Amino acid sequence: MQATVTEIGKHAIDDSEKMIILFGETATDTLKQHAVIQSFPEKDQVTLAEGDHLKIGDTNYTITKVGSFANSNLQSIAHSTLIFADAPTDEDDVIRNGVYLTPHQLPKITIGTTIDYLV
Amino acid sequence: WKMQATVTEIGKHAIDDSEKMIILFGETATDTLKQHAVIQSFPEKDQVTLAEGDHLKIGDTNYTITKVGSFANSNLQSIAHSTLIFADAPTDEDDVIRNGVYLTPHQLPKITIGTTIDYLV
Repeated sequence: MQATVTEIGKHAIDDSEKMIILFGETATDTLKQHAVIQSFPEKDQVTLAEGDHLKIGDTNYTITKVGSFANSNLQSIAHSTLIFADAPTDEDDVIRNGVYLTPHQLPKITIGTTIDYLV
Repeated sequence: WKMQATVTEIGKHAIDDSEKMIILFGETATDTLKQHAVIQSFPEKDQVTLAEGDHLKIGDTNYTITKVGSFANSNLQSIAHSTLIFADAPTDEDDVIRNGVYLTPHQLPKITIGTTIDYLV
């Protein structure tokens, strides 16, 4: 299933912050300034697991870890936290709806950018 | 039915009496989003369906719901996220906040760590 970026908050993408928050449109305005907004029609069909892949625009990433709330949050309301780094060694520090990716190069996103959830 | 939630955190930019509005969010929120919201542990969020006439008892203050955005219930059920709005709802529907829950009286509630939010449907 493929999702489409419709909005990008001014504080949503910063390379030094190897993290990008995804949200659906109905998320409060204040929050959307810190995230990339996606329209993900087939969202209820996705079940991410380590090994899967996310193609954001032109870069293909490999999911190395998934927080216990990543699948629930994404399937239900299209919300998630993309983390372009290695999962923490301490399980308690793992971001609940985190979807840890590799490579760590930050994606190139603009309005219209597509996110393919290749399970 | 009464479903109870409990406040576990309050972001430094979560409550401002000059903007009659309070963003609620569940436990899956990350730090960048926490600064803007009141974090709630809502064990039965999956069961919540609010409608006009229902109430929200926030701490020592009871509020009646005057309008619910078309996505408030799904945002609550999924991430316990919602925009509590202490002001009349706009007359123009296209202007209604999708995840908003409009409340009256328009006085902000007193919220601290431990405060409960009773959803009375």
